[PDB]
Amino acid sequence: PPQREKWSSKIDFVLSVAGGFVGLGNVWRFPYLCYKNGGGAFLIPYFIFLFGSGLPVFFLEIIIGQYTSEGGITCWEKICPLFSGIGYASVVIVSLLNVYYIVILAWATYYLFQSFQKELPWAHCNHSWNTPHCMEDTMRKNKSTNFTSPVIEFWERNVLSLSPGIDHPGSLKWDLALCLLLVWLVCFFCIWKGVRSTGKVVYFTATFPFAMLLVLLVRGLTLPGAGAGIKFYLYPDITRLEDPQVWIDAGTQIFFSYAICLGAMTSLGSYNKYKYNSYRDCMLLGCLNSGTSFVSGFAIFSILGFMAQEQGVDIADVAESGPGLAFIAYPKAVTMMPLPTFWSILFFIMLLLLGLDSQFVEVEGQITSLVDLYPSFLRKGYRREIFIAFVCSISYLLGLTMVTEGGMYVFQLFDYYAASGVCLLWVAFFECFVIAWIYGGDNLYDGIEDMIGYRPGPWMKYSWAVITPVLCVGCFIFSLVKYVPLTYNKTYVYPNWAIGLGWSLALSSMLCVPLVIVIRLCQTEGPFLVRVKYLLTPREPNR
Ligand SMILES: CC(C)CCC[C@@H](C)[C@H]1CC[C@H]2[C@@H]3CC=C4C[C@@H](OC(=O)CCC(=O)O)CC[C@]4(C)[C@H]3CC[C@]12C
Ligand SMILES: CC(C)CCC[C@@H](C)[C@H]1CC[C@H]2[C@@H]3CC=C4C[C@@H](O)CC[C@]4(C)[C@H]3CC[C@]12C
Ligand SMILES: CC(C)CCC[C@@H](C)[C@H]1CC[C@H]2[C@@H]3CC=C4C[C@@H](O)CC[C@]4(C)[C@H]3CC[C@]12C
Ligand SMILES: CC(C)CCC[C@@H](C)[C@H]1CC[C@H]2[C@@H]3CC=C4C[C@@H](O)CC[C@]4(C)[C@H]3CC[C@]12C
Ligand SMILES: CCCCCCCCCCCCCCCC
Ligand SMILES: CCCCCCCCCCCCCCCC
Ligand SMILES: CCCCCCCCCCCCCCCC
Ligand SMILES: CCCCCCCCCCCCCCCC
Ligand SMILES: CCCCCCCCCCCCCCCC
Ligand SMILES: [Cl-]
Ligand code: NA
Repeated sequence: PPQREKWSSKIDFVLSVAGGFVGLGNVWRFPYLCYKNGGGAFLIPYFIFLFGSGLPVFFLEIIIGQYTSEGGITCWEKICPLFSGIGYASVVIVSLLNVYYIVILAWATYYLFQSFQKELPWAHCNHSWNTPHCMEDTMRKNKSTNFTSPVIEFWERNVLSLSPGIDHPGSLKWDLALCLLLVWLVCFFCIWKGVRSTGKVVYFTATFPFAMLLVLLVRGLTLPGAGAGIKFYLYPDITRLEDPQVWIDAGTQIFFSYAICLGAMTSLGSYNKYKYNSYRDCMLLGCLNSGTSFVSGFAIFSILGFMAQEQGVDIADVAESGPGLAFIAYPKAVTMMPLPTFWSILFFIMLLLLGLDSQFVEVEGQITSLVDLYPSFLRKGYRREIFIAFVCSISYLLGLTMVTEGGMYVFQLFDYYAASGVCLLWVAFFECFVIAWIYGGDNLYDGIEDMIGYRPGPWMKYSWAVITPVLCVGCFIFSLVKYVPLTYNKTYVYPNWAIGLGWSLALSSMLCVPLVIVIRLCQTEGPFLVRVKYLLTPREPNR
C-alpha cells in the first residue's frame, strides 16, 4: 500500500460525487415518502434536518477521508481506535442496501422492454390481466363498485402479481429474474473492466436526466388541475407534526439521499489532494441534490393533481402511497404527450442511467473498503475479480427473494428497516459524538484550516457538538415512546415474525459498535483505565 491514487483532476471528483449521491433517491423515494405523510408537513422536518445535520455530516465524512487518506473502514483507526466499529456498521449497511437497491432497476428494465410495442400496455383496459372493475380514466367522471385504473391494474397484476401477504411467497417470476440477472451482469462488467471518464460519454450521461426532468416538469405544469396538486404539495398541516413518523421519515430521507453513514463519501474523499478546497464544492453539490429533489416534487404532484381532478376523487386516494407512486404517475404523464412510446423509452432510459451510476459507486466503495483490510491477499495472492464475482453472485441470490409473487412485502421491509431509520441515526450520532467530544472540534478545525487554507465558521462545529446528537436522540426516543407498526399501502398488517426479522435487519449493523469495543478492551493488557486511555488516543491521524 504505497499511496492511494489521487484524482486526475477536480472535475473527476465532482462528477463522481454527483453521479454517486444523485439518483433514484431523488426521483423515486422522496415523492412517495412525501405523499405517504400527507405533503407539506413533510417539508418542515426535511429542511430542519437538511440545515442541521445533512450538509455538516457529509462535509465531515469527506474531510475525514481527505485528512486520513484512508477508506471508510480504516480511517477510524487513526481517529479513535476504540470506536472502530463504525466502519463495520457502515459496511454492513451498504451490503444490505446493495441487495435491494437494484430491484427498482429490474422493474425499470421490465418497463423499458415492454415499451417497445405499437401501443402502450398500460393505456387501456382490455387485456388478459385486467379485471371487470377496470374502467377508462376518461369515463370515470361521466358515470357513477370500486373501479380501478388501467395503470394501477397493470402495475399490480402484470409486473408485480401481488400475493395476499408476505406468508404467501407464491412462485418465482422468471421474467423479472432475467432482468435482475441482466442488470447485475451489466454492473459486474462495468466494475471489473473499470468504466473510465470518457469525455463524451459522461458529458451526455450527466446531462440527459436533467433535460428529461425539465421536459417532464414542463409537461406536468400545464395539465388541468396542477394548482390543486401544488397546493397539496406545499401548504403544511401542523396537526401531522405531533407524530414521530413524519419526523423520522423526513430525517432519515436526508441521510439516505446524501449517502452518508455508508463509507462511500470517505472513500471518495480519500482520493483528494491534501491542499484542496473541498468545502465550496460540497456546498454546491448539496445545493444541486436538494434542488433536484424539490423540482421533481413539483412535477410529480402536478401530475397527481391532474389525475385526481380527472378521475373525480381526492389527491390522497389516486396512487399507491408506497414504492410504486413513480411507476403509477409518470407513465400516465407520458401517455398524454405526442408520440408516447418515444417519451416512455426516453424516461425509462433516464431512470436506468440515474440508478446505474449510484449502484456502481456504492458497490465500488464497498469493494475498496473490504479490500483494504487485507491489501496483500486480495490484490495478488487471491484474485480481486473472483472476489467481485462472488459478491455479485451472493447479492443476486439474496435479491431473488424480492422477485417472487410476494416480494413487494419483503422489499418494503428492507426499505423501512435496512439502510434507513434507527441504524442511520445510530451511526450518525456516534460519528458526530466521537468527533466532537473525543477528538476535538477545534483540533479538527486546525487540520481543516491547514488543508483548505482558511478557517471555517462555527456552524459545522455547533452542528457536530449539539444539534445533530440532540436531533438523533430525540427522534429515536420519540419513535420508541409512541410506537406504530409498519404497514404496506396503509392497509396490510405484517405478522409479528416479520417485524422481528426487520428489527434483526436493523440490529445487524447497530450491534457492531459495542462488540468491537468489547473485543478491543479484551485484547489489551493492563488496568482498565490504562486500557481505556490507550484506545482513545488517535494513532497519528496523518496531517
Ligand atoms: C436549497 C439549499 C440546497 C441551498 C443551501 C446551500 C448553501 C448553504 C450554500 C450555497 C453556496 C455556499 C457557499 C458558497 C461559497 C462559499 C465561499 C467559500 O469561501 C471561499 O471560497 C474562499 C476562497 C479562498 O480564500 O481561497 C466558503 C464556503 C461558502 C460560504 C459556501 C457555504 C454554503 C453556501 C452558502
Ligand atoms: C445468501 C443465499 C445463498 C441464500 C439462498 C438464496 C437462494 C438459494 C434462495 C433464496 C430464496 C429462494 C427461493 C424462494 C422462493 C421460491 C419459490 C418456489 O416456488 C421455487 C423456489 C424459490 C425460487 C426459492 C429457490 C431458492 C432461493 C432463490
Ligand atoms: C468562513 C466561512 C467558511 C463561513 C461560512 C458560513 C456559512 C457556511 C454558514 C454560516 C451561518 C450559516 C447559516 C445560519 C443560519 C441559517 C438559517 C437557516 O434557516 C438556513 C441555514 C442558514 C442560512 C445557515 C446556512 C449556512 C451558513 C451561512
Ligand atoms: C481488529 C478487530 C477489532 C477485528 C475483529 C472483527 C470483529 C470485531 C467485527 C468485524 C465485522 C463484525 C461482524 C459483521 C457482521 C455481523 C453479522 C451480524 O449478524 C452479527 C454481528 C456480526 C457478526 C459483526 C460482529 C463483529 C465483527 C465480527
Ligand atoms: C421550515 C424550514 C425550517 C428550516 C430550519 C433550519 C434550521 C437550521 C439551524 C442551523 C443553525 C446554524 C447556525 C450557524 C451560525 C454561524
Ligand atoms: C447482515 C449481513 C450483511 C453482510 C455482511 C457484512 C460483513 C462484512 C465483513 C465483516 C468483516 C470480516 C472480517 C473480520 C476480520 C477483520
Ligand atoms: C411460507 C412461509 C414463509 C416463507 C418465507 C417468506 C419470507 C421470505 C423472505 C424473508 C427471509 C429472507 C430475508 C433476508 C435474510 C438475510
Ligand atoms: C449480503 C452480503 C453480501 C456481500 C458479502 C461480503 C462479505 C464477503 C466475504 C468476506 C470478505 C472479507 C474476508 C476475507 C477473508 C479472506
Ligand atoms: C420529544 C419527546 C422526548 C424526547 C426528548 C429527548 C431529549 C433530547 C435531548 C437529549 C440530550 C442529547 C444527548 C447528547 C447531546 C450532547
Ligand atoms: Cl432528497
Ligand atoms: Na446516480
